[PDB]
Amino acid sequence: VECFEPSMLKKKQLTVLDLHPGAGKTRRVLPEIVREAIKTRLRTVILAPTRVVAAEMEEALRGLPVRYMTEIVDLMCHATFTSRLLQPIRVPNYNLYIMDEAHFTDPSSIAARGYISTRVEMGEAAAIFMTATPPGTRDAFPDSNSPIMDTEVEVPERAWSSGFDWVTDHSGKTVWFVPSVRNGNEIAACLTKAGKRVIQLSRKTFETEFQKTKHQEWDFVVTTDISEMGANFKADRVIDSRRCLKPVILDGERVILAGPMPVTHASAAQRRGRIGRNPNKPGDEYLYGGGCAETDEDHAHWLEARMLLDNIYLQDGLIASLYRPEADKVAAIEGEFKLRTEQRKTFVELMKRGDLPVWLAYQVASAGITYTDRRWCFDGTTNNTIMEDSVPAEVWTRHGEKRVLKPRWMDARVCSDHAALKSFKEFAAGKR
Ligand SMILES: [K+]
Ligand SMILES: [K+]
Repeated sequence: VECFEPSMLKKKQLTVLDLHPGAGKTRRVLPEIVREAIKTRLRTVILAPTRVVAAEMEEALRGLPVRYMTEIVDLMCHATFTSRLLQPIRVPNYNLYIMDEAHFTDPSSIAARGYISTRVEMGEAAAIFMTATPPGTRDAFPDSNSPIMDTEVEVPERAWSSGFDWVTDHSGKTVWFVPSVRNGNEIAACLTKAGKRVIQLSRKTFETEFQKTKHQEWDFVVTTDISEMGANFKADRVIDSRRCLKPVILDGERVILAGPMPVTHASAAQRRGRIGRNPNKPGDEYLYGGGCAETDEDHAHWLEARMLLDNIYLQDGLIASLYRPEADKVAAIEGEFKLRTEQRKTFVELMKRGDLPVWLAYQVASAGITYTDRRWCFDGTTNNTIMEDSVPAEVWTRHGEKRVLKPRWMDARVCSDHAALKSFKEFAAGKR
């Protein structure tokens, strides 16, 4: 459905509001849902994908009794909701759950959808999932406010000299999606040397660098998938490699960052969605480098979502299932990741304070290791040695001895970039 009506708020209803990019999902639909929830005294939670998007929502709901957190309407990020479900905090049994960008495949988002849909199925609440690409659908070219010219081309993924003149010959403004900051740096450097003005966006530099797009005379924005949500540009072109790095669990033993491999239809729709937004500016184009793949069962996030869900309580003995259209994404035995009370607290602390990936936290917690015991960071097999500048990374441990970083369980997400590695060295040293 692409239109909200009051009947959608009755218990037992789960509605997916297909709102194409630029439809006014935040500014138009949401306040109408919220005012009807407030009017009828439904205890409601609104779930935003990011803190950036949550701020936009606060603005669109100015004046309404809404309590933002990290009143009878609460607003929080998908991750905050799921984390609160895992903590001792007593989370209200909301009558209504509103999830924005409900296609988001972060483990906490997947788990939240499973918890919510289960509560609806149990007859305890209603839910509204808002997204341009409903889970279970595979249309990379949804509707837009203005027609988009879609052209498949050879998109460069490394610095280039010759060819790809269509890239530089463009006099408009382009948003370019790349799989990593590294890949972006090379592409930006190449573009800067060709005389173009480039601003690079990434999770850690967004808040500060996004501002520059609003006033500077930029030609290109080289960004990672963080611009898939909560980022509006005044652009007429999107270049999309249609690739990303995905964490994959190899032989239930380690997590690698595989790829770059094809993105999903929903990611491709969101990227394309950055353009075709302005009726008064037709002619926007989306230039893409390959096909999409629905086969993302190798993505670790699905299993990670199950690990989280198995540790969220609903009713004595009951284990929440994943949202039905996503349930087949994971091969797992129900409740197999349910941890007893103490190991569960360790798991939670490892993800929250420790900031470890869900899969890694689970391995450490299930082995009976306590939060602050970091010996496991140094006693793995030789092939788990972590490198810094292609040489073994080393850390001064809490007792002053310099040890080689060699964790018992290897998860590539802890050393994928300099910031991640720096953070994991701090963890190994007991500084967190
Ligand atoms: K809780
Ligand atoms: K479910």
